[PDB]
Amino acid sequence: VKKLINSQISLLIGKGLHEFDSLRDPEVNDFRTKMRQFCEEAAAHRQQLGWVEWLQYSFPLQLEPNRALLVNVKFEGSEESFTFQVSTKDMPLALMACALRKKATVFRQPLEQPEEYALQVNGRHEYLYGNYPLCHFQYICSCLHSGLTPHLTMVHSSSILAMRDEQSNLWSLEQPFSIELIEGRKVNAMKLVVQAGLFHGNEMLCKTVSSSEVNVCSEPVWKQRLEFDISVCDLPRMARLCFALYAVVDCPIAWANLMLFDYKDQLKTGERCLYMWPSVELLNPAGTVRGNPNTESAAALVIYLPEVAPVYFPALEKILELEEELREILERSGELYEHEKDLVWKMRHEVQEHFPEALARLLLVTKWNKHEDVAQMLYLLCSWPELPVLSALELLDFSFPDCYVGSFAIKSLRKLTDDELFQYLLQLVQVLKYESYLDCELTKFLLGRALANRKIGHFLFWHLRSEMHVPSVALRFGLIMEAYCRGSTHHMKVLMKQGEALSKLKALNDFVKVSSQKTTKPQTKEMMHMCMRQETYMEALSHLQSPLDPSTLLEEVCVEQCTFMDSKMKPLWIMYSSEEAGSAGNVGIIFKNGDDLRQDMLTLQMIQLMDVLWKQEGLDLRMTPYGCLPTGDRTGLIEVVLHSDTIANIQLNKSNMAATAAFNKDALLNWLKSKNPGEALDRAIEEFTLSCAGYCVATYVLGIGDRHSDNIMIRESGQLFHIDFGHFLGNFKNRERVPFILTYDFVHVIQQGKTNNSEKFERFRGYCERAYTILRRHGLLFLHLFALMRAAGLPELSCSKDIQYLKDSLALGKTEEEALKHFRVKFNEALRESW
Ligand SMILES: Cc1ccccc1-n1c(Cn2nc(-c3cc(O)cc(F)c3)c3c(N)ncnc32)nc2cccc(C)c2c1=O
Repeated sequence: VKKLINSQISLLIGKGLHEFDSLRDPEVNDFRTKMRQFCEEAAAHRQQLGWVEWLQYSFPLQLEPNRALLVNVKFEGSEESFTFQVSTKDMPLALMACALRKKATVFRQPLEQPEEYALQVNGRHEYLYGNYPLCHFQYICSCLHSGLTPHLTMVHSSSILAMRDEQSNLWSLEQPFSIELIEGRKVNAMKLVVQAGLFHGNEMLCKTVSSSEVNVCSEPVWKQRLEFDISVCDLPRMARLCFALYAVVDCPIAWANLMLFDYKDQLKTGERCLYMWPSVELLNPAGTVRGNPNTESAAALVIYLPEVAPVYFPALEKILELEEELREILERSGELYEHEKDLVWKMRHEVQEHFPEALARLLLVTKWNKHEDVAQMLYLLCSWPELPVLSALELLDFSFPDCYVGSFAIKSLRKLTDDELFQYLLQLVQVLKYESYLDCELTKFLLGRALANRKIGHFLFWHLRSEMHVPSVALRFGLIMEAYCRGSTHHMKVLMKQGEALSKLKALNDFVKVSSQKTTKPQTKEMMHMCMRQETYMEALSHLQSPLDPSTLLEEVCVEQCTFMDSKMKPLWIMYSSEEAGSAGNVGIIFKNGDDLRQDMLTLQMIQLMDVLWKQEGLDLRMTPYGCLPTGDRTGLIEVVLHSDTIANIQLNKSNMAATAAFNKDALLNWLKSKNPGEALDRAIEEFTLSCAGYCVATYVLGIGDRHSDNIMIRESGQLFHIDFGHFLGNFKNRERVPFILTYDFVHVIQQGKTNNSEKFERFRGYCERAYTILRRHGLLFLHLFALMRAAGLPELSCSKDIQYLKDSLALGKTEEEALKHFRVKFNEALRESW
């Protein structure tokens, strides 16, 4: 069985486990056994969970960030159902009580405590339970706003337990730090030079030192000493030595980093061969500290670390052993002059005692190239009060490379709710890329959270799996996924089923791409359907959890409704239906291969976050933050928003249609009227107005560009939403400041088809202003999350200029009054542009 599980982990993660063995690497070996133990202990805990706790693990609640309500309720093993009038303020227990009383009357009564049950949403992996009014559950809210009757199933605790059960598994060294540069074996045109620097995060620990110049041969020889302007004793624990090999008459060729201490805190010595990474400001301190795995091809640098005595970084116990104030004035950009730094440092105890949230500022002023100073910082850090989540998120930035700081940040982040963790998971995964060692507090934190919440576990898996084609992270991410699989054998098989479906979709899309070059769309479509109706495809593509949202069940693939877009990357449109789910089982996924989906997903997650922040302040802008999930090399899934069309399509203004128009400016309003006749129209126009305000503000703040009428859609409900986000932060395809945008046809709908309607139009302006002012108040959250996202290496999120864009859009250097005046100037400028 162990062999079997080993082969399925290998297949699931995209890497053979024998490849870990072949490295014969103690660090890999230690990571694997330790994390295996950790994860297996998590599994043992899970299998003995109480039944309600099991539900919290496998089906965590979906909550929103008096009134009449009809609900249909049936019991697990029956077609017989009951429709009940309850209240939106009623709790699940009261509803379950009604169900059990009816069951007792219809089926003659003994009878049975509602406390023995939970309510499943029919045909979904989603459950309603807990002391929450029905209107606090997203599902109930969904139905209320869309009009539908909630359909729920009474599921007994013994049924839940069966699910659980079926799913079981030294200061002494004063001399200058020096190295010997020996030789290389590379390819260029000039002479060669090696630049080397010592870094602690972004900060240089002393000036960089450079090689002598040597002719551009294939196997250069230097045999030279590089001495650095720092004492061996002052090397901080997380010191990085960074190399750049380049040609000079400058032509960059390669780079390589390593830690000066190994994973066991031993100071490194003596000889190393550094397999370099090809060069895409020469030195790359944020780059990985592990060598390039393509040793057959990679340029290589051979160096010598001198045996300076075995020496280890001192233990914490040893480390610990070792007037009326402008303080407050400067202490709220955050960049300071040298004298200001001295004051903060001098006043470090006062920072700790009275301004614990200014830790980052203090950290940025400590001299990391002086061991006494670091000791003095660590001493205060070991007694530092826990910080808020927001503050901890900042402390994960590559600017804070020290391991004790890293560990402090994680400690402060443990109070993250699962909902918050889910909101920030993308960024936390990216931060793994900054880690210096395999076994680290971030990795253990994420694994523990993932093992305790199957939804976290699902998205953690896919975030790691989607990057296995990236050599720099393949090893780390492969190891994390293996350990995770050790912690849930059952979830591994659920994930394999998703991977099988994705393998078939890739093969299907490759066929579609070939066929559509040779024949008409109707013909390729019929060929697609014949391919899908093969038993191997019908089986692989049916009965899985959606990778986009594991609570959505993709049951029967609906072949006749599947198609493809006959342009660009030819993405597939795949429809599903589910008898048990009814209408809500009719769902679609888009499979696209050829584009990197990371930027689309990041934009959508930021829009989701805006929607949550707005809703927390009682503002619902009726947004459509649909799912988007990278799954592989320029491959992933996008959630289909049904009953929606593009503005472009509507504006075609085809004849013989319900929307056909005397003036093109009436096409959209006509379309809305056709979908929302009579009294329904007023609601739809309001839905349009709200969502238009949300998207106007979202795209302005994020600097979203390349917006045509084919990348804005509208739902039949009236909700406008943007799709397919290729460009943001003013980087348009170079760097411009994107203005606020008001489109005339949209203003026309908001004004209910009237030329002048200041009453409706100024309401819309008020929504935009409210939305903008709310985001400003959380400005730091967006700044911190985008800073962490720099780890992803998106070309439109690369540097400080990109993050400056958000500082300017949110006008965070301004007062709230000043920011609004400025926003109004932009809104007004945007208004006159409107024809
Ligand atoms: C549904 C529709 C109406 C008008 C014009 C285009 C489309 N449409 C669209 C428009 N579109 N694009 C997206 C979309 C969004 C993304 O962020 C990324 C992406 F690649 C696609 C989308 C979505 N999520 N939900 C609903 N419609 C969406 N996408 C398709 C993708 C694959 C295959 C097909 C046949 C389509 C497709 O027909």
